[PDB]
Amino acid sequence: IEDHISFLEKFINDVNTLTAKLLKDLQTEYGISAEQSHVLNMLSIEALTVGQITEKQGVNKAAVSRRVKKLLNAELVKLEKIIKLSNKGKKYIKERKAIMSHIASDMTSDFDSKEIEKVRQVLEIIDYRIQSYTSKL
Amino acid sequence: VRRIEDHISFLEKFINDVNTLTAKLLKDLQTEYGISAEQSHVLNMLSIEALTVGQITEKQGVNKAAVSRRVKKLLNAELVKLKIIKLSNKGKKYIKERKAIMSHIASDMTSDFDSKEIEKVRQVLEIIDYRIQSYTSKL
Ligand SMILES: O=C(O)c1ccccc1O
Ligand SMILES: O=C(O)c1ccccc1O
Ligand SMILES: O=C(O)c1ccccc1O
Ligand SMILES: O=C(O)c1ccccc1O
Ligand SMILES: O=C(O)c1ccccc1O
Ligand SMILES: O=C(O)c1ccccc1O
Ligand SMILES: O=C(O)c1ccccc1O
Ligand SMILES: O=C(O)c1ccccc1O
Ligand SMILES: C[As](C)(=O)[O-]
Repeated sequence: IEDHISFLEKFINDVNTLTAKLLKDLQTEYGISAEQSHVLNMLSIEALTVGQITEKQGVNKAAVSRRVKKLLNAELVKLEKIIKLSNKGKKYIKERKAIMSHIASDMTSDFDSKEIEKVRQVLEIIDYRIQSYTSKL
Repeated sequence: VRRIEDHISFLEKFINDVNTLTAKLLKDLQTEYGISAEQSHVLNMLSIEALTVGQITEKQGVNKAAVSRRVKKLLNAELVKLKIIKLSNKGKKYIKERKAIMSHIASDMTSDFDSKEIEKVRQVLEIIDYRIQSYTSKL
């Protein structure tokens, strides 16, 4: 019970740690931090307002506005307030994906996609539930 | 041809949501112990196995200025007993409470799944974690 949660946390830190490493060059080449990168990542799924990003990240709305403002000054993001990636933000995400995809696909090339979709399903239901507790108090 | 990007995205959205929920569930407790979430993360590490500033900076990742300064503020708050580094009564107490809360919720969100379903999820995550390590050690 406790070891599962403990495992998930080591798993989360290891994923984040490898990602930070795999993406550091790219981020510096663009002059952005990991948090701005992470917002760029959220926006590649779809355009969002500062409010939705706040909800997703869980932080203070102004810490998000701060990242977004830096992103606009860097022109990696454009307005209408609906935020969406700009052409520069799009190039960034394509390189981020190219990188992340390369490693992931090599790392999972032997996975049985029939077995895996059952795992994805359990994780989608868990994510659903996570977002709901979050939704409330 | 390349839907892997969608799986990675999901995994990232999932990790993101777990962090968001964890921070919210643990904010009041971290406050009662007069510590922040970043300090909480670090204490979560030492409950695993006692360590030093070398190991910590690596696993942590990019930390080259105020990561050693967060170690300091732990001693002052009496959460790290020392070479080695262990949790103090205060430090172990916090982590115990932290585990309680996390487990209660991890149990509720999971009790209806079948053990077979969960064990297979654990197996996939474990091997991804094994390969991440068997990776984040080469270069
Ligand atoms: O059982 C687990 O360790 C586990 C870990 C992460 C996500 C779902 C899970 O069942
Ligand atoms: O870094 C770890 O080994 C770790 C382990 C469990 C929970 C959080 C963590 O950062
Ligand atoms: O840029 C990201 O989306 C990111 C995610 C996890 C860890 C480090 C990072 O830069
Ligand atoms: O840590 C934050 O305040 C933050 C804010 C926006 C996006 C990613 C983040 O980590
Ligand atoms: O069936 C798979 O592809 C699989 C992959 C990793 C771990 C356990 C598994 O069954
Ligand atoms: O997308 C998946 O099927 C998946 C499965 C296990 C772990 C992370 C994942 O994204
Ligand atoms: O939508 C999110 O909250 C999200 C978070 C992390 C990575 C990709 C994402 O779409
Ligand atoms: O406080 C923690 O140990 C923690 C861990 C993961 C995500 C957010 C957090 O606050
Ligand atoms: C941590 As930043 C450079 O996105 O304000």
